Amino acid sequence: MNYQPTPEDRFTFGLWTVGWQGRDPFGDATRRALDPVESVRRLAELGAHGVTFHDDDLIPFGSSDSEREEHVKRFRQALDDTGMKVPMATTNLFTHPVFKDGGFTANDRDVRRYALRKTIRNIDLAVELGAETYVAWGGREGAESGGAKDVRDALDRMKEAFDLLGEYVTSQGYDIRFAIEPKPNEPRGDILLPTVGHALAFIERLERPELYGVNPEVGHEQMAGLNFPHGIAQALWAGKLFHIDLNGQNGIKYDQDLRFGAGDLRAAFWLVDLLESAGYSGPRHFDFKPPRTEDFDGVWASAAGCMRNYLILKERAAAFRADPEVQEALRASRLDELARPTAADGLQALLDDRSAFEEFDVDAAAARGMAFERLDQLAMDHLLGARG
Amino acid sequence: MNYQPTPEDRFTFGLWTVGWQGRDPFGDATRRALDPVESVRRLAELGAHGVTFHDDDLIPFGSSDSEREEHVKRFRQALDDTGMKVPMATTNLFTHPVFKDGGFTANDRDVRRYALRKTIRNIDLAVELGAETYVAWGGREGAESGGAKDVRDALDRMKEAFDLLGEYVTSQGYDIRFAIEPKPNEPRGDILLPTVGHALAFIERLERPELYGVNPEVGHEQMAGLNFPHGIAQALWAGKLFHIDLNGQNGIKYDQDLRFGAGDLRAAFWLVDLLESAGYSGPRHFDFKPPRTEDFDGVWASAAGCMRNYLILKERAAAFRADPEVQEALRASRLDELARPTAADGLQALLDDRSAFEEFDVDAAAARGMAFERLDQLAMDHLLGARG
Amino acid sequence: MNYQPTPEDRFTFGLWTVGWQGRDPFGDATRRALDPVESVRRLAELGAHGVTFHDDDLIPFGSSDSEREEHVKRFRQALDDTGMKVPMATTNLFTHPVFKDGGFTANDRDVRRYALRKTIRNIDLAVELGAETYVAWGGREGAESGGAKDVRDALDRMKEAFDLLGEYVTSQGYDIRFAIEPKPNEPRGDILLPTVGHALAFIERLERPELYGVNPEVGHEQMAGLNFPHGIAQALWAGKLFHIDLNGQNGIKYDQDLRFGAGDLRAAFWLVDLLESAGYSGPRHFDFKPPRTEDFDGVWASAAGCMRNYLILKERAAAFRADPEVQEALRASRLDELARPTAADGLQALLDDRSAFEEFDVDAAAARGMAFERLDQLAMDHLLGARG
Amino acid sequence: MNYQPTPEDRFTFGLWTVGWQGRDPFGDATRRALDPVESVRRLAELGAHGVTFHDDDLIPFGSSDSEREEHVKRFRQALDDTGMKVPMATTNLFTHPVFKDGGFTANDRDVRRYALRKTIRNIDLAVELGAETYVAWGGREGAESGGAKDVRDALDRMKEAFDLLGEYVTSQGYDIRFAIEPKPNEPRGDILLPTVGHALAFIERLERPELYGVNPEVGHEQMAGLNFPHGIAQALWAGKLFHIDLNGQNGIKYDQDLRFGAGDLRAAFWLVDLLESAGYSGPRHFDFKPPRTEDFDGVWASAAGCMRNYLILKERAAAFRADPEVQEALRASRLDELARPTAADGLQALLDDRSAFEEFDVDAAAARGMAFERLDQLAMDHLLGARG
Ligand SMILES: OC[C@@H](O)[C@H](O)[C@@H](O)CO
Ligand SMILES: OC[C@@H](O)[C@H](O)[C@@H](O)CO
Ligand SMILES: OC[C@@H](O)[C@H](O)[C@@H](O)CO
Ligand SMILES: OC[C@@H](O)[C@H](O)[C@@H](O)CO
Ligand SMILES: [Mg+2]
Ligand SMILES: [Mg+2]
Ligand SMILES: [Mg+2]
Ligand SMILES: [Mg+2]
Ligand SMILES: [Mg+2]
Ligand SMILES: [Mg+2]
Ligand SMILES: [Mg+2]
Ligand SMILES: [Mg+2]
Repeated sequence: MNYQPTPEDRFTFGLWTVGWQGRDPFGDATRRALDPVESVRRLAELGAHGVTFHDDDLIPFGSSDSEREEHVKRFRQALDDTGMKVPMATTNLFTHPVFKDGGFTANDRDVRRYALRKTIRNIDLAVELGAETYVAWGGREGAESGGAKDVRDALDRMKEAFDLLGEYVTSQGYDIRFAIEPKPNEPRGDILLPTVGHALAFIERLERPELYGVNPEVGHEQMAGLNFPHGIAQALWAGKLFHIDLNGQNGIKYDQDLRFGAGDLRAAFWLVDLLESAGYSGPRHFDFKPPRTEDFDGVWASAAGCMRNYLILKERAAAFRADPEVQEALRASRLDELARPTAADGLQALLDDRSAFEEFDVDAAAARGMAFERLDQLAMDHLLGARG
Repeated sequence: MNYQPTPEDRFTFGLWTVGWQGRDPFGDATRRALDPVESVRRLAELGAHGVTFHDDDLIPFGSSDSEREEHVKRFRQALDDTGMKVPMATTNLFTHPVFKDGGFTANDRDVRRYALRKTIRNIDLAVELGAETYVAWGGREGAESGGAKDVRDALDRMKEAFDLLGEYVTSQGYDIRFAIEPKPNEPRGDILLPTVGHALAFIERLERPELYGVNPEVGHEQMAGLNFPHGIAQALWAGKLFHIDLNGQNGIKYDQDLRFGAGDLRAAFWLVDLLESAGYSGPRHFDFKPPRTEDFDGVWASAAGCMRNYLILKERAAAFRADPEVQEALRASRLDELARPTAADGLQALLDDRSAFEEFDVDAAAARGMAFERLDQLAMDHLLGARG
Repeated sequence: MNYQPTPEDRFTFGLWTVGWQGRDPFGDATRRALDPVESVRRLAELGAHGVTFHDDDLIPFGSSDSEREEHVKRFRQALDDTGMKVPMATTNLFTHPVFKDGGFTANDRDVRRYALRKTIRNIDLAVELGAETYVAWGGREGAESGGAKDVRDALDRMKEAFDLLGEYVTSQGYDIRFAIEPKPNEPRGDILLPTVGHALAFIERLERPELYGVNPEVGHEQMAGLNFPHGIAQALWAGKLFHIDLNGQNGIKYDQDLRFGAGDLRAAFWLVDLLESAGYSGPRHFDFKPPRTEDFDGVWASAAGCMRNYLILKERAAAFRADPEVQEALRASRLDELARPTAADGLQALLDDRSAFEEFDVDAAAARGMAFERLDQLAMDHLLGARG
Repeated sequence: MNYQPTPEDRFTFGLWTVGWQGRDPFGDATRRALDPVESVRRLAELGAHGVTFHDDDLIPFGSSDSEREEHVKRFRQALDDTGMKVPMATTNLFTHPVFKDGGFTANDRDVRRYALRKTIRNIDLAVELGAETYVAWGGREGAESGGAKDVRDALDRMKEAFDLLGEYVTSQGYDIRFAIEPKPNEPRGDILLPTVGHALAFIERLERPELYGVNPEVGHEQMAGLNFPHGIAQALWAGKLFHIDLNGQNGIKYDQDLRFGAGDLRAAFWLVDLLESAGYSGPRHFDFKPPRTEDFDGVWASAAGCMRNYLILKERAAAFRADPEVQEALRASRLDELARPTAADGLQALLDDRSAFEEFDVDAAAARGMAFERLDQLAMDHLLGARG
């Protein structure tokens, strides 16, 4: 009937999301800045579980150690007052002009050293605040032109950076894991580690791969026209889905950061189905921007709608999977056979099995329908709640 | 002045490329079939090093063991007559209706067993013909709808298939490596292992990863709007570029398979620069389709142009890298600094280095220009041969 | 509760849709051909209003005048037996190799003359069968390369063709209008008149513009990443929406021709809302392809689902527009003000109105929220039937 | 050999291009603001013909009539000192928060009235400064969500606005024409009049269509994956190319505004070929952004490169068209036949011509090759200056 979030639903929001002032490449801010304390409060009242932050969202850049301390304690007090948690944190290595060519892979060596020190400083803070995941979105790592960046050297520098962060964390005894967030472009012409697959592959080259996973974002993979639930299944299959950023995107264009549920709705349905089915237990984090058309009432409406749409899709996906008619259609489409080993009998028995080749009736096989269209219309009926 | 290929340039072509009859989703064949023997001949005269094949290009489907033998010997004779080599081969697991839901990840278990046997049969043949690389393009592995395919189960099946192929090859003592060819879509709505990064990550989960690399294709990565030279640098960095398919593509749309050099020309320039710089020593294979507007004279013209454009770009990229003014611009943009370790002095010295944070002049750093636009115009002048 | 189509709903299907055999650029047919008579029958039983055809779907190419006549009479008999209508027809100017460079804008003048005669022949037939709309999809009008086609000369040839067709129709006294179907690419690299807007503009240059409108297709505009309901509003605004092709498409890639409702579901919702609101009274034609994974049972399931999804969306859009809370949100977002003239008082009164500039409070204006996010979540709740 | 621009080449630049400070959606300004007077100067020294402006680039928003006057006279003095012209001007209706939902089609009626008054004020100024073209880019006219904007009502409002501007200009006796600049998205989710074709069609509905043309932009049409030279040929064919914005774009993604020549290089070649061939005589205006990686030396380098690349492409396109071998290839591909009327003999003679149908040899026609691949490689050789 209705769909109210509880903190048990693990919904979390970045300070920068509801706090986005509405500045875009062609326009000035349309909303005033939000005090972090005020956001914690408002989010708590909406049913959220926690918030996340960039170092610079919380502690304004160039802050004295003194001012730093005051900012953290007011924040901490808001968290104690509301019961809100801080499950993830990250570093802003993209806004300040010093990062115009990147942080960890900037051509200037002194900038790469500064980016590491800025990062290390905020990992200590995140650990204090209790975060369990440290996200890294290398927004400025990339190029607008081919000669500007040797990508093998840049990958060496990127691995060097993450390996040093891993050494730091292990030597401190910290219980925190890293999650690399890929994005194919924007604000660089091309960004390094453009998709979930590139980040997964990169991780396997690190000195301690087990400390690193991915933080995929709905809109990022869709900016490359990729199927996000598929990319998430691959990350789940690799054991690397450490966090996830949820939002909406209408296709291949600039990253819109629409509220979750907006953009590609069927994709959202299949994503919720997979997360709930796979038992994903991390935060459901919304990395989104209330449109600049909105005032603050529209900001909290947008934030509420993220949660609402997740909870509606979860109910429709559970209804779909629990429907006996759907379970029969799944067997009719042979999903059960997909889950069985192709050749548990082993290579030699396969080579020896004439039914697998010499005597296989390929024409009868080809004639069998997969029945996928009836299955997909049942999924559609369930999503629309039209199961007459 | 001019640009004639020699077999030393390692240019190779699939039988299916120049042999494409011009059938597309809206139209009938516009050219008659080509005899493989005739293609070997014509390609040899154009300066090509070798050819490649799908099992079904060479031996028509459903061929008796008898007919099989005759097809192979005529082919072999053409190769002896011309000096042409066969460096790579692959399996057609996409054309026959039995593969409509996939080969290795078809939901029907008996189809997956047949796909493995069909593959194993052609690996023996490729080894006989001397191929060093066996390519696998899983064109039908994927879905048009979310419920049709559990992607974790499909990845299990895909790993199972490649692991069995690796066991086969090792138990036979064969000297051949596999190269997985990613593609994001077409002819399935979404294909599994959609990009070079997804294939790289997948490989690391196989039982013997060292037997497997990638075969990226220019147009495939551009169908996801990705930067192909970047994806190739990542594959080179991982030690996994085992083969490469060259062609041209105009952006995000159906896969056009234009001749190499057509489509995104600057991308082609940066790709040739990287392959020649990195010392890539594999075949330069053209996987392309002469447009259906063409007769056979236009087919060989198209094939010649692939080679011609590679050789022109190689000369311009070598001229660019050898130009002292470009080498100065590279230092001005700090490419040399990119190649130096960020922190060879180690974590503790970095943490102890006040010049990396406490005393770093971020405002002076931010003010330094990267000089990338002057570097890129030198690259452009060289490509256009306008170095006045 | 449930959603059965009646012939009053004006649902129509091309013979080529349910009759698609499953041939794609990488694969053989997976279904046997369908007899047109059988399709008419099956569609009638599903609740369809009528069917459409290319000349070549009905009368196989190169048919004697004799065979032609027999094909038409069996068809006609099926229509009499079922009550099915034929509201639209079109010409196949894309499949035969003679059309490889186009029909009306082929470089060869004799091919352009043949394309006109082939077209004229089928207009007489369509008129006999009672069609009210003749569609023209110039699938082969275009180029893969810049020098192959002078586009100003091609536009001259295209206008020449349509002007001659208009002269023909007027001199025969026929009551039929033409509808130009744009598509941005596929099967040519770029097709002429790539979007609804280009076709609208072209029409205004014809000798009798009033005889011509557009036949936009859902998937075609989405292949250019465009908003289809917006393009349809522009066509409605121009008085030119003469027919519409419905299907589903997942973003910018090859044209998938998914059943209607699949692909971008929210877009489908906003399209149905606009058609029903604007009083569009033409056929709701499905130009789609049952996936090649399917057997014939899946074909009719796919066809039924097209109708079902339209009828479900129509109910949700009517519920949305009839909801008093939505009507209040529309006024809160000032949709009512959008419909009022900006300056009914005229230019001089506007120039004289100090409240429009000298004394306009721009800061108070900027501060007003548009309230669009709350409106969009009401639309979402209605679509999902979650109006608790 | 080398390629120096002269003011006779009609190269022009917006104040906002070289003056872009480097603010993007994720980052702060990296360059200090430029004084307009300084830009005029620097551009003059580079060989530019003139500059253009938004009202707000020249006169800071909220300026007293007094300050206004001083800004204009310093500007005017710079123009007198350098000989620079001001051929085009436009209005900023996108930056100030008051325009967050649009200018001419904002839902708030008072905002639409203010947008017209702001525009009228700057047309008087542009006319004083001698501009011949007034550009209108409706950057904020559009929506992020379907219910936010009734597009038929918005088109009514947009027509109302342009009709009032036309009445104003005619009643003042001003010699100035308007040029509508389409863009498919960014910064709105979808923008109204998304492509050259939609703007062309819209214009035909205005009260005095002859006062309005288009200002297409390279990167804008490529953001929809469209062929820009094709769109320009259609605009030329309609007599509506009144101005053009040149830059570079790498495919379908955020609008990059790269210098001209960057992005799709072959497209740039075919565009220059068409403009020079068609005798386009308007300004060659660069609407581009020097990358934020650059300091001011890189800004002027980027600006110089725009001009340089145009002049190099113009030389290669003229060489291509003047090459007797290319003129023979054009006849071999039947470009000459494309330019001949299909049926100058008229409808009745066509219907009576048995050679056009009854006796047309379709099989011999189909067999003729179009020879486009050889033609395209000649175009490629010329572009690369490899005409051995
Ligand atoms: O595209 C922007 C990215 O989504 C960031 O918001 C990261 O999630 C956090 O730095
Ligand atoms: O898109 C098609 C693929 O490129 C294939 O040609 C593989 O390279 C070989 O099966
Ligand atoms: O993309 C193919 C087109 O949609 C055609 O089906 C036309 O509608 C009819 O020729
Ligand atoms: O995408 C931004 C547009 O190109 C503008 O620069 C217009 O040309 C001028 O307002
Ligand atoms: Mg984002
Ligand atoms: Mg994110
Ligand atoms: Mg391909
Ligand atoms: Mg290939
Ligand atoms: Mg289609
Ligand atoms: Mg259609
Ligand atoms: Mg732009
Ligand atoms: Mg512009």
